[PDB]
Amino acid sequence: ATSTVKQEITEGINRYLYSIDKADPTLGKQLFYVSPETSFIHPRGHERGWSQIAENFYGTTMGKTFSKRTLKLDAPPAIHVYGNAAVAEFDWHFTAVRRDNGQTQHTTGRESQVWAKIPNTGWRIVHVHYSGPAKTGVGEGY
Amino acid sequence: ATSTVKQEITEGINRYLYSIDKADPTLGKQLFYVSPETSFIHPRGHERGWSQIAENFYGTTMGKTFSKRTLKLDAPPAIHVYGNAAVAEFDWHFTAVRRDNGQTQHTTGRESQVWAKIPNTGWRIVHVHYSGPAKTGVGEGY
Repeated sequence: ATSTVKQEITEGINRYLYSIDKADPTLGKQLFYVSPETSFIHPRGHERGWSQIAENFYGTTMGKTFSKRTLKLDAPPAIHVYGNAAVAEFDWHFTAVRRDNGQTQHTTGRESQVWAKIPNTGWRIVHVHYSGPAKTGVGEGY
Repeated sequence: ATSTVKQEITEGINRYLYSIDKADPTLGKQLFYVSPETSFIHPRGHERGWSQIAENFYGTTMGKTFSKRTLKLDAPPAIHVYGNAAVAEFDWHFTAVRRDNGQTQHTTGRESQVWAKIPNTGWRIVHVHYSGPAKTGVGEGY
């Protein structure tokens, strides 16, 4: 059932994307594990627990900062299943219109998500870490 | 046994640190899962499989680039156990002397590691993602 797990996480990631585009935590709630242990590391900080993710990531970082958002994957995700946990990794790109100045901002990067099979709920995101694209200049990225 | 798992991962992370200081993949091999699925996302690229981690991360990024390295944690790690997988997150700092110009370079950032209990081997690292410190300026870190 590793392929059913993967089919599930793949399509779950597509739903995660829609949750971002809509900056909708009530939709993100259906994908993340609703708990204080669920965490989200990102370039602007570190969300500790679902509440922080809902409030400061979906609400502030995505929803107050931008009026339109489109988050897409560059290729389908790599998903490595280890029993009742799985690691998903992908490359993404992001186009958003800012509320502050109306300008379209475009970013890219890498993301990892840890999914765990939460009993009688199903597979949910227990952790995300996202960062920008690789930088290979002399002295950078250490 | 969640606390024994945590005691094990905590001390395993201390060993990971020593492996970095020594840029020693034969030591990192005892901590990472020796497989093509094991992956390492970092600011300079993406290692896919233990071989890439051994060669390009331990060998090149750590061992050819620097002549001395000290990687330390800012606080003990947060470890969230989900059955036979666990997510560890920590803040770190890094002091290295470069081979190219002899100068001491100092960096910091956040790291997440996914540990999985690998049958008859024990707990090993199945994935790492590390990034730099949070940036909260206007327009940055998206």
